[PDB]
Amino acid sequence: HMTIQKVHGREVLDSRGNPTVEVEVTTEKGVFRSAVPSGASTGVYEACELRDGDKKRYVGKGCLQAVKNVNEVIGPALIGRDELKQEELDTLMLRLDGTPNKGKLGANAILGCSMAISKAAAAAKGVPLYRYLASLAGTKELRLPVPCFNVINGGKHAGNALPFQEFMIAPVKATSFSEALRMGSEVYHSLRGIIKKKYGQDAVNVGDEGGFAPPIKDINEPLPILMEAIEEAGHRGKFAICMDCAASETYRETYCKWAHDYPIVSIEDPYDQDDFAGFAGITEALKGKTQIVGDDLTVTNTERIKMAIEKKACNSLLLKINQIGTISEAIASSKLCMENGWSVMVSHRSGETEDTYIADLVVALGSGQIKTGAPCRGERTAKLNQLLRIEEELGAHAKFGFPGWS
Amino acid sequence: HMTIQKVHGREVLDSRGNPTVEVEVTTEKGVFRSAVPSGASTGVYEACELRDGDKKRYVGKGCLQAVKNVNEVIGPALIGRDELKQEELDTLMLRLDGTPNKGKLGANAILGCSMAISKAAAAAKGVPLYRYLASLAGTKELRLPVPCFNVINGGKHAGNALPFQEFMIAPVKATSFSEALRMGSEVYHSLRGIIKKKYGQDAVNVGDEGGFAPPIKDINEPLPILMEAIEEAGHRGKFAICMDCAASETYRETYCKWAHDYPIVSIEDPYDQDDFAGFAGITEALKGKTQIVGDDLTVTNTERIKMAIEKKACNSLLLKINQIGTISEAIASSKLCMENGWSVMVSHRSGETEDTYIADLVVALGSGQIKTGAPCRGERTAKLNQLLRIEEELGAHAKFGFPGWS
Ligand SMILES: [Zn+2]
Ligand SMILES: [Zn+2]
Ligand SMILES: [Zn+2]
Ligand SMILES: [Zn+2]
Repeated sequence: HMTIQKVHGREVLDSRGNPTVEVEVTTEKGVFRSAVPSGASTGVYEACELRDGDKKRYVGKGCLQAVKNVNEVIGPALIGRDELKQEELDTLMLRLDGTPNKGKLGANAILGCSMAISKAAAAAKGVPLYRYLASLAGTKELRLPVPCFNVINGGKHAGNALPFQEFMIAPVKATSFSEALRMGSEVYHSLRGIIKKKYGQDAVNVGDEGGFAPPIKDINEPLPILMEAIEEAGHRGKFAICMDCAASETYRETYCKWAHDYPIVSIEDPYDQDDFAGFAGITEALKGKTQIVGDDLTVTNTERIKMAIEKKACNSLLLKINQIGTISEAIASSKLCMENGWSVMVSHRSGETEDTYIADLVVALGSGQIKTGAPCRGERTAKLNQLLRIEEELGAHAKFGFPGWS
Repeated sequence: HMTIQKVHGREVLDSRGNPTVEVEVTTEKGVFRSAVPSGASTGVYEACELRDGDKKRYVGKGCLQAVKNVNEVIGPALIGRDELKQEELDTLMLRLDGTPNKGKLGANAILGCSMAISKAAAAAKGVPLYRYLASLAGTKELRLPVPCFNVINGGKHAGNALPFQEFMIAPVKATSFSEALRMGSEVYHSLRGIIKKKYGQDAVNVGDEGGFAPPIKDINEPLPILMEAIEEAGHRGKFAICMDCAASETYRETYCKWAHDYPIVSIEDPYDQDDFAGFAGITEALKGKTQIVGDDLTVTNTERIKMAIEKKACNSLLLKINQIGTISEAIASSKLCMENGWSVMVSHRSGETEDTYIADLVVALGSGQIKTGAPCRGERTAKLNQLLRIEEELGAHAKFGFPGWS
């Protein structure tokens, strides 16, 4: 009677206006709803995102097939099953699909089911999602993440001269999540001021993740601009910088000069996705100052991660749940990486929804790191606000931040 | 035992990164959470939005006072009360405040309580929010709204030559909300194409409501551009245009020429907020072709509306819940306007959250009109997705659209 009563999928819109999959699992504890995020990326090592390719609906981007797979294949298999058995049910769905890349059912059919199950299970246990996921991960200490706010784009993400994809600011010396979020917002607002004054009113329109694409011609206005923003808002010394080079899109000393001159604590994809040797060199070169994050390198792929660990190619995992497509697998990859000395930065996609799962997930992993947007656009602020709520439930002795950056 | 157990307020961030108020009302049916939207506007006739003015937090934009008013004054008054008695509890909160403009407690303290009460009450009655609100409004027939998608800014909203604030597209000849939303997205995506080709990659960064601010120098590229977008996406003949002149920011024949040459079905604030005589003239001139929407004119103010009705100054109400600040008052203003022949267009603010109340509210009023953003940014798409869910619950015979535009 305490088991799964109904499983239903539907198409919804993501924050770019493209369809994605949302899944509701219904038990006697209520209706538990989860939506799947989406990137513009592909991705030979990513789990399969299934699109319709009907040029008459959403120019080939419909998710009716993925939704049908939920409604007619996974759903029927889940009815009457005990939602508490996460591993068992995720493994079930892996075996239902039967392919190494989730190419049959679609990772975007399976993931919504995986997430909504875990929410129904947390409710059945009488604890919030983050607590339930922490039990699943064996996490000894919960913690609120320092948020890494996307603030200047960025290569393929802007029409400007800049070769690298993202410049983030991170309130690492904040002592609480509440404080971290207000600091991030305050610097984001002075940055907007600085950009408006230099480049004009239109220059403060925002990219997909809520950050700006100012017309920077000077490939090093951006880092000084970010320091200026941090000063003006009043938080000198309280912030670090995180970069995403997405260097594949362009394909070491330069990286040393920026880290030495600025407080850069993190650089994601500094080299091409197959330049394991170059990755390894920069990881060694900046060890203990600047962490190196695998994204296009690792693609939340189990064998790519095992590779990276073995070759010491990076020391931080970017965790995109939709890239692997089950919660049991995502947690396993987080645990594995942490066991080998790595940090984990939980991540949004460019195509996000009002869903807030990654807020509870980053807390539950206790990783101290989340990349979920600028403090702007509701598909980013939904996460940041969920983190405020989690912090409030945990009370004043709740741990904040990434120990290495504090 | 079925009554209010806990009332708690907190600051959260809106989609611009500014603080606002969220309220949770807890009953034995669960925890019911509502957040308050915010405009950049003021607003001598609007209910009072209370800000801290502490220049050290969020440059004077903190909502700690409003939150304290929830926590220490309204909350204590609501504990142990029957959440089903909407009118009684909203009137209670009006009397607690005691001022005509809600200047004591703040409309942004009262409104979150008003909304969260109604949600706790809907749960107690065992119906979704839209059904419960329809009973409160005495609405005979529910309907899904045509969504009016903000697509080109717009006066104070862009650095371009354009004097008027917003150009919207409305899928009025869609036969279902699902269809309306896909059409809106499809035209938004071809529009992005058109703008990218004419004005470049940076030109498709988005404003506060998810629409674009292309550098239009030609004060009539925009309407042709919108027709081009509608054609290319494949929906010739299926769309209307809605405009917001926000003409106060600049302070008739021209309006006739645009309506005659284009399918403009709606023009909001065509004149200055006190030019009642000019409002009346344009309402008469375009009666039965183009509705005229009061926003700065009416400001969701009870006496301003009574004025407008008496002088036939407009024939459509823009309904901003946070501008009046209770649900009983908002509904009363909707009913009054409809009784005098008016339409009601339920509206977002520029500062929105992940909250989706206005989705259920527009259905519950059965007004056939909502302005809640482009199909872009999660604080807009959260509403549009909630409307997809409502439609799914209502089934295939659910009414769609505004009868006059279908
Ligand atoms: Zn990209
Ligand atoms: Zn990346
Ligand atoms: Zn404005
Ligand atoms: Zn307006």
